[PDB]
Order: sequence, then C-alpha cells, then structure tokens
Amino acid sequence: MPAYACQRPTPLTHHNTGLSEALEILAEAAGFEGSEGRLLTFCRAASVLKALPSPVTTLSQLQGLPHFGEHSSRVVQELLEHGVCEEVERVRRSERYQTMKLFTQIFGVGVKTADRWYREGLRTLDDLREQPQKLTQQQKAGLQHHQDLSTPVLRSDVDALQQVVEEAVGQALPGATVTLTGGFRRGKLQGADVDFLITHPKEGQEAGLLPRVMCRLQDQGLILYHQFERSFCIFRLPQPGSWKAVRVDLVVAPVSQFPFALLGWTGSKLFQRELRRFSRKEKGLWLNSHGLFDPEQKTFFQAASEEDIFRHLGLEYLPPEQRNA
DNA sequence: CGGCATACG
DNA sequence: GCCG
Ligand SMILES: [Cl-]
Ligand SMILES: [Cl-]
Ligand SMILES: [Cl-]
Ligand SMILES: [Cl-]
Ligand SMILES: [Mg+2]
Ligand code: NA
Ligand code: NA
Repeated sequence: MPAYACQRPTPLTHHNTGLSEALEILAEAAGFEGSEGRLLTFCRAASVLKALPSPVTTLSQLQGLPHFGEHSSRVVQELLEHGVCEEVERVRRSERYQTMKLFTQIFGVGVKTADRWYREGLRTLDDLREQPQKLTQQQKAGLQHHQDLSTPVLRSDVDALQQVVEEAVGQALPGATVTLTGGFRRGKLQGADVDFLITHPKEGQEAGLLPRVMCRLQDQGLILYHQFERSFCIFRLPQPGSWKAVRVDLVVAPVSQFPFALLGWTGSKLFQRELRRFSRKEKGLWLNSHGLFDPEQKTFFQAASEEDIFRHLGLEYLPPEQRNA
C-alpha cells in the first residue's frame, strides 16, 4: 500500500465504510479545533481503508499500512471489538462538534467564524437569524437558503443545470464548452453542489467570459445569489410545481490550462492535496490548477490531457472514479 | 524535529 | 497524528 493517495486507486464505494466514517469524524473534529495536522492524518488513514480490497476484520491487518499508528489503530480496534469507538461517540454527542458542524455547513461561514459564534454562546440557526446585522450578505444568503442547500443534489438535477449553463455559455461565447467536474465527475449519484469548468478551443477567447455568462444567467432569473475566474452561485432549479436552491460553481480556464484545471476541479479534495504534496516532495515539481512548474529549469509543463499530467509525475493514470480518496 | 496543497473572491 |  503506497503512502500517497494519488498512488493508489480509491473507488467511490468500498469495503470499510464504517471504519473510514469513524476516522473522518475525528478528522472533522480536529479541523474544528484548528489542528490541520491531525485532520490530515485521520483523513489519510480513512482513505487507506477505502483503498483496501476487502474488509479489515482483525487488528493485525493494519500492520504495515501507512498512516496507522497508535491512535487510528486503537479507533479501529474498538470498532472491531465493540462496534463503536468511545472517543468517536463522545465527539458525535458533544455540543461543540454539533454546533461547529451546523455553523460551518452554512455558505459564508468557516471554522474561524463558527468558533467565534460558539464562544459568544450562539448555538442555533435561529440564534443567527435574530441578529442579522452581524452577518455578511453571503452569510445571509447561506442562511436563507440553508434548508434547500442541505437537500442532496441528484444526477437528474445535474443534467438540467448543465443544459441551462450551456445555453448561457453559448450566447456569451459561441464555441465555448462546459465540462462537469467535481464529485459528479468521480461518479457520485448525489452531492451538495455542482461544479462546471468552461473553456474555449481558441486560446485567449475565454478572457472576460464569466461576467458575460453570469449576466445572462441572471437575466434569465436563474440566479438567487452570486458575488474573475470562479463564481460561487446559488441557482434557482425548477422542481415539480416549484423550485429549489442549488449551489453551483462555475470556473473558466484557458484551453492551454484546461487539463490542469480539470484535474484540479475533479478532486477529491484529499486526492488533490496528496497529488500536490507528491509532486513537490517526491518529484520536485510545483502543481496547481493552472500548471506544473519545474523550479530548476524554470519551465512549465505543457499538458494536452490529464493522462499527460500523470505521466509527467511518474504516476499510473487514475480515472476520476478512482480518485475518491 | 518539520511538514502538512494551493489557489481565487 | 503520523512520516521521513
Ligand atoms: Cl462540547
Ligand atoms: Cl420557477
Ligand atoms: Cl515554460
Ligand atoms: Cl490552484
Ligand atoms: Mg463539488
Ligand atoms: Na461554510
Ligand atoms: Na463546488
């Protein structure tokens, strides 16, 4: 089992779901306390289990697996023995965990804001609604739309949004293309949001594109909220006899950078962190969603595909469905 | 022990 | 919290 998640296939569904979900609770809790190091280890340990070819049934099967030390091993041991881990259950029950989760789930609210509100004694969404003067416009939107945004987005919803985005993109810039990215591209059947990557086959034609797109969507009455290369929107999605709010991200990249942007927006988040870490630490190359830089030669690697990028990094190719770290 | 991904709004 |  290799040490980096980008070195191993990680399918969407796997054989250790319970164990990984427990470790990811501890990861999430670590994040709420600002311990990014511990969050990463628990995330990585969870991801290792997702990559295994069968269920862990005994503690000895953890021997030699990367990112499993005393703490993660004890978590698994307790789950194997008793079906629950006391530490995990304690986190789940805690007012701190439950409230930070509730607050950080709000669009416009991060760990730092949530934590300050927690310390001020706030606990519920209605606590936040009672004092709207203390909210940003983004947070006000996140709070107004919070119920709909908590409802899973379905693959049928995605098909409908894509058609709508293509229509606006087509008027904004003929020949421009729309690619579904993020979790739905990795094969998820549901999600919390929808991600699209927009480009044009003629380098440079994509400049100034996103404002034109946003203006056209807004004129069609489809935009409930928006704030450039990236747009974080709330869309009005038609429903039977009504509609619901859905988070949609739109991203534009020049076609020269498209493979990097595609790779970068297809995720998973942990996969991208691990891939960038691998690139820099193992290969001495600097990766981001725009390119891959060799800081010795001071040159950028030209990629024509994601396949190119994996090859340049000396990694076997992983399709999106195997990037579910 | 240092490091932990890397951007944009 | 774990790895190198
Ligand atoms: Cl608590
Ligand atoms: Cl409507
Ligand atoms: Cl170059
Ligand atoms: Cl980036
Ligand atoms: Mg997404
Ligand atoms: Na948030
Ligand atoms: Na998104």
